Amino acid sequence: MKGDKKVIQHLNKILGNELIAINQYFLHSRMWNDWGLKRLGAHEYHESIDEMKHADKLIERILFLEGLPNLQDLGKLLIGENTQEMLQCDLNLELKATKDLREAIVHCEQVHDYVSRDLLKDILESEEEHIDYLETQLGLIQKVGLENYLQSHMH
Amino acid sequence: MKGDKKVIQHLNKILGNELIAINQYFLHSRMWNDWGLKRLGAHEYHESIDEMKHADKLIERILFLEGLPNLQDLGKLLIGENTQEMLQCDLNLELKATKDLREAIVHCEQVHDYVSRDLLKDILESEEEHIDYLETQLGLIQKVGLENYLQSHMH
Amino acid sequence: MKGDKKVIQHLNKILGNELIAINQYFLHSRMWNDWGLKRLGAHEYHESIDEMKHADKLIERILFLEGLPNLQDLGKLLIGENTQEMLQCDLNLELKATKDLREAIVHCEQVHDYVSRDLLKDILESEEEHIDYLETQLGLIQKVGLENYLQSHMHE
Amino acid sequence: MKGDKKVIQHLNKILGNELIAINQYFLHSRMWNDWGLKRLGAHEYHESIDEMKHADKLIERILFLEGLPNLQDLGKLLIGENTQEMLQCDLNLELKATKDLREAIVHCEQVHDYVSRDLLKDILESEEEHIDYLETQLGLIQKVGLENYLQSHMHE
Amino acid sequence: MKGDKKVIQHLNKILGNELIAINQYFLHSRMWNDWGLKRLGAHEYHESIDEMKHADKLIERILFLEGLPNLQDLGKLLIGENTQEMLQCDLNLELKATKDLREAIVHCEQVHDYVSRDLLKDILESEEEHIDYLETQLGLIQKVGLENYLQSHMHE
Amino acid sequence: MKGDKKVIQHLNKILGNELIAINQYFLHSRMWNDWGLKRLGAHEYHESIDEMKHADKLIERILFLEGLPNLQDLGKLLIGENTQEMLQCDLNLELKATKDLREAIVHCEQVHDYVSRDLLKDILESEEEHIDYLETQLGLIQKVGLENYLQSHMH
Amino acid sequence: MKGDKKVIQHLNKILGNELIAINQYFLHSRMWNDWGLKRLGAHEYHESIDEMKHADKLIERILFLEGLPNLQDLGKLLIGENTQEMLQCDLNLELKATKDLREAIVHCEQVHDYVSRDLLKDILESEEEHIDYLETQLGLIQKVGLENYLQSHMHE
Ligand code: HEM
Ligand code: HEM
Ligand code: HEM
Ligand SMILES: COc1cc(O)ccc1CCCNc1cccc2c1C(=O)NC2=O
Ligand SMILES: COc1cc(O)ccc1CCCNc1cccc2c1C(=O)NC2=O
Ligand SMILES: COc1cc(O)ccc1CCCNc1cccc2c1C(=O)NC2=O
Ligand SMILES: COc1cc(O)ccc1CCCNc1cccc2c1C(=O)NC2=O
Ligand SMILES: COc1cc(O)ccc1CCCNc1cccc2c1C(=O)NC2=O
Ligand SMILES: COc1cc(O)ccc1CCCNc1cccc2c1C(=O)NC2=O
Ligand SMILES: COc1cc(O)ccc1CCCNc1cccc2c1C(=O)NC2=O
Ligand SMILES: [Fe+2]
Ligand SMILES: [Fe+2]
Repeated sequence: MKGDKKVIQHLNKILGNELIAINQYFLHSRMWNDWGLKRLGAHEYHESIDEMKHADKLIERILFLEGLPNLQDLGKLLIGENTQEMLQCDLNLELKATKDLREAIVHCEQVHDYVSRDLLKDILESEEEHIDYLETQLGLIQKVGLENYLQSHMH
Repeated sequence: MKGDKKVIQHLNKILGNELIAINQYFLHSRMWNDWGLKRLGAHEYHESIDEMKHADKLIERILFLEGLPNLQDLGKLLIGENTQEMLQCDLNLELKATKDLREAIVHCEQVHDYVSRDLLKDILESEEEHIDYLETQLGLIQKVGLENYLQSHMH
Repeated sequence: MKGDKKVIQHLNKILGNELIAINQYFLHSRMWNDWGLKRLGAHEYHESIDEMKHADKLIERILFLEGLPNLQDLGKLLIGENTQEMLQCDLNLELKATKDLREAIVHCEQVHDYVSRDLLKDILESEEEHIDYLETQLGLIQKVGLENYLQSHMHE
Repeated sequence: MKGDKKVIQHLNKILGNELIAINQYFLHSRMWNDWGLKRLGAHEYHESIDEMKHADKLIERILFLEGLPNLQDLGKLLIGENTQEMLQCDLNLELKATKDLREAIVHCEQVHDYVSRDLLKDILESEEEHIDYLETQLGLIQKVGLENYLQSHMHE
Repeated sequence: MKGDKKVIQHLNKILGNELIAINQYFLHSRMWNDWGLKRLGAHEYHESIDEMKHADKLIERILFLEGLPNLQDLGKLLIGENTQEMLQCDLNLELKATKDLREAIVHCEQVHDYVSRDLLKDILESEEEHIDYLETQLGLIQKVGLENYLQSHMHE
Repeated sequence: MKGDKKVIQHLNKILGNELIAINQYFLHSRMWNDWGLKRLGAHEYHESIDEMKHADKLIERILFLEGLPNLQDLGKLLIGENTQEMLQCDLNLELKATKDLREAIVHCEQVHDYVSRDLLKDILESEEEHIDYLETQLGLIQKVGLENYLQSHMH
Repeated sequence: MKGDKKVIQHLNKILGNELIAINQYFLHSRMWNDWGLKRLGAHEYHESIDEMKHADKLIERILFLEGLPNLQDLGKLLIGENTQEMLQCDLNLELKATKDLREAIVHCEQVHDYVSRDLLKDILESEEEHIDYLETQLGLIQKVGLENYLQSHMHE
């Protein structure tokens, strides 16, 4: 079914953001595991899987709309050097992603691509859940102190 | 995550309506139970619980958006003194609630808070199902007569 | 069964305290959840549910006694801005509640409404258990430190 | 254990009321069953059984206190001639019974027989629940009409 | 169905005997339990329950025959002051009861109320089984001695 | 929670009575078992356990009320030299215990410590049941004779 | 079986130590529970129970040996005012207890009461396990710090 060219460009932009996130979150996960912070590692792993599932849905939608899904271009990964930076890097990436999601929804609404809008809204709900997790972790580091926060994520 | 100030004000207005509904429905339920109309009492209790769940979701959303959920200001309860009046009081409250939900959704759309809009759309679906229930009960009173209607809600 | 007018007034005062506590505890619960302190959030949630069940019993008793349960007036919520203050706000509310419960029981006894007395005694038992909980949490914060206390309430 | 003479006298007065209630409710039950109002007949049978259980407990307490339980004297049954009157008869009996229970509890408290008071308070709670049932049934007769009310109690 | 007036009068006389027995056996039961003779107390409780079941059936039959079941008049209880006397009291009551049952059956047969006769015969069989139990217990007291007999009824 | 000083003194006096009863019942139990009267031994053992459970509740209440539970002072044990005396010693102890319970309940009521009253009433109900048991055993000894009574408590 | 008089005196001395320990550990348990240190409270409760079981075996042995078990004399409880002091009070008691156990075993061996020796040796094994627990707890406070040690004992 022939989709709106600009819808497909927006979907490819969102996909590009998900592809960055997949890799950034997977590397952060394996860094935490290597450091022995296995609870952070497992949770970041699951965040990476979630972004993989969103990427799948975006790829499927673009193909249905007779576009070419862009898996070739990979933007800049934001990799932290300690737990605090890694969480902040994830959050900065998520805030860019939700800005881009909002602009894409605006355009889907204007051209009546209501199914693409519904998909983007579901993804946005997932990303806002991830923002909530990240903001809460950074707040916990303040409330319990960094040593305790790391301790609580060892096992 | 920093929410739109007026979105938060709208969410607090909806929360205010839910808080009224919780108490109005809880009292109507216990009145109906006291009167021996336990099928009305039990159905109205479930309506109160549903409003409790909507309030919970609004409180959670407001806190995520870095606002203050107002659980202090309670508006006017519409308490009836007989079965038909209590149903009409619930209906009047629900029609006010859905008007407010539509205005809040408009503003959520205008500032691109699509997750808040989706939460409110879900609440609106629940309130319209309650409106359907209430209009149907009021119609049943007309069709089967008040005495039969009450008889059918004793057990 | 028409009850004593002042008994019903006492029951509505107790109910009014329970209504404040429902909302105060529910907001504190959701604040703690928002902050990542989910074990505190869950325990405070269950305190709010407990007060909802007390409010229900009071409403039922007032209706049986042919009075009007007051769900319209809501007194001042005591909302804290950090964990220690939130617990202390809950404790201050509970100490007001148990004083009111004692005065109500005295009056029930005087007018021989022994069933209302028994209901209030059961509610008083629950509120003293909550006071025990709150005083103990406040003591634990002093013994293990706030950072450790909060750490121990991160995961449910 | 040697109980207070006036406590035992109060306990025997409460027992006397329960013995009336047992017989009154059992006959009402079987009248309703004979008339085809089997839901009323079954509910009233369970009220009779409950009064039998209360009488058992009173008998047991009187004997522990070294009194003689009075099962010989039977006061006046209040038997109605139609469903409304039968429910009202039960209610009139319960209102007398709860008055007597309150006076007995007063005296138990004065002479420090706290266990007898506790037993009487538990009975008082059951009797107030019965009064609630009866008042509600009589209100329903007015709200749904006598014909509908009886229709709703034909089948169990 | 309109029953024979004198049949109903006989049925009310049998019902009166059962109402005595219910109360007599229930009190004896609770006396034995208070004294620590719990096997006697339990057996006598089950005798009381059986008389309650017979009274139910008589009440139901009287109402079917369009009579008024008499639950207001209660004859003289025979309460013993020790185990032997209590058993003898039950026996004296049962021998009066079976005499009355026979006279009632005679009249049912004369006026062709065969269903009432059948109900009374079933009750008569239960009462003769009770007489057998009682006579046997009294014989055992003589054969094993009072002290042994009571010893054998301490534990259930 | 700061308790009434005289309530706490009453609670410590009741606790004192329970501590005597724990030890008196436990010794009587083990004496009966040593004599081969194991049904008496077992029943008296369960009486001792019950008093232990009451003592626990009293200790917990005293600490909640910010008092010091007195586990140091132990009053006079009433130990019998035969079964009849042992039962009578238990009964003498229980009759003192229930008198003290009533005086403590009076004071709880006067100072509106309704929860302490409720605890004491529950303990009083248990002690009255123990009195019933003991009075009944002593009556059975007279009805069946000592040799049969003891025989019935061998196995 | 007529036991050695001095064995019985030693058994009564060990019993006296156990009676102190029962009460001291029970009170420490309930203090920790009140303070919200429930893992410590539960563990100390089980220590108190273990001492109850030892006391029972000693009482039973003394009676078999035809002695009088002394449950009247209760020595000085060592009650701490904070966690470190309570642990050290428990340890001081246990060290006195095991010294007395060794002296009692020596005497049992000398008079050939090998079964009493075996009983005391089993108790000594239990008390040495308690000493290991206590010394380890005090060492952990030094290694992880008091605040962390207490944190780790908040939740069962
Ligand atoms: C801020 C206002 C309130 C909120 C946010 C709230 C929230 C809730 C929630 C989330 C539940 C659990 C529902 C479920 O998933 O099963 C609940 C249950 C309940 N609520 Fe409320 N509630 C509020 C006020 C009240 C009031 C005023 C009453 C009664 C006067 C009440 C009575 C109850 C009862 C009886 C239950 C069922 C508890 C049980 O037995 O499990 N609630 N409430
Ligand atoms: C002193 C008077 C009475 C006493 C103490 C008494 C006591 C009791 C008790 C304790 C029960 C058992 C209830 C339970 O735990 O489930 C019972 C059952 C019953 N009683 Fe009575 N009752 C009395 C009078 C009567 C009378 C006058 C009748 C009939 C007219 C009656 C009919 C019954 C019946 C039908 C049952 C149910 C038996 C079953 O389990 O099927 N009772 N009674
Ligand atoms: C002579 C002194 C005591 C002796 C010989 C003794 C003996 C015993 C024994 C044998 C048990 C059962 C243990 C098992 O489960 O196998 C027990 C349980 C118990 N004891 Fe003691 N005890 C004594 C004093 C105390 C005291 C002073 C208290 C409280 C202050 C106490 C509180 C308890 C409790 C709470 C239980 C558990 C009961 C249950 O719920 O099963 N004991 N005791
Ligand atoms: C998937 O598109 C199709 C749909 C069709 O119906 C028929 C053919 C095609 C493939 C056309 C060549 N595609 C390339 C080539 C290089 C890199 C990329 C892609 C791409 O599609 N995404 C990349 O990253
Ligand atoms: C959710 O509040 C917070 C979030 C935070 O992250 C930090 C602090 C606060 C507390 C600030 C005082 N809040 C009050 C005070 C009084 C009444 C109400 C409230 C409210 O929020 N709703 C009411 O009904
Ligand atoms: C005796 O009735 C009245 C006397 C008056 O002077 C004025 C109005 C009424 C009936 C008003 C119906 N009941 C209401 C109404 C609103 C709120 C509540 C209730 C209630 O019962 N609990 C509430 O919170
Ligand atoms: C509880 O009776 C006892 C307890 C004892 O420990 C020793 C003896 C007795 C029986 C004394 C004669 N009792 C009668 C006699 C006739 C009617 C009644 C009663 C009665 O007790 N209630 C009645 O309705
Ligand atoms: C079976 O009664 C009825 C059947 C009907 O179909 C209609 C009406 C009646 C009630 C007439 C008044 N009955 C009383 C009154 C007082 C005492 C007794 C009774 C009684 O019946 N037995 C008593 O001990
Ligand atoms: C529960 O006591 C406390 C509560 C606190 O919050 C803080 C400290 C304490 C310990 C104070 C010393 N207590 C002793 C000393 C010796 C004997 C006894 C006791 C006792 O309490 N009962 C006895 O039998
Ligand atoms: C176990 O005693 C016996 C064994 C028998 O075979 C025969 C009689 C007796 C009782 C002799 C008086 N006993 C008392 C008296 C007071 C305190 C204590 C005791 C005691 O034994 N331990 C105490 O703490
Ligand atoms: Fe109808
Ligand atoms: Fe830590």
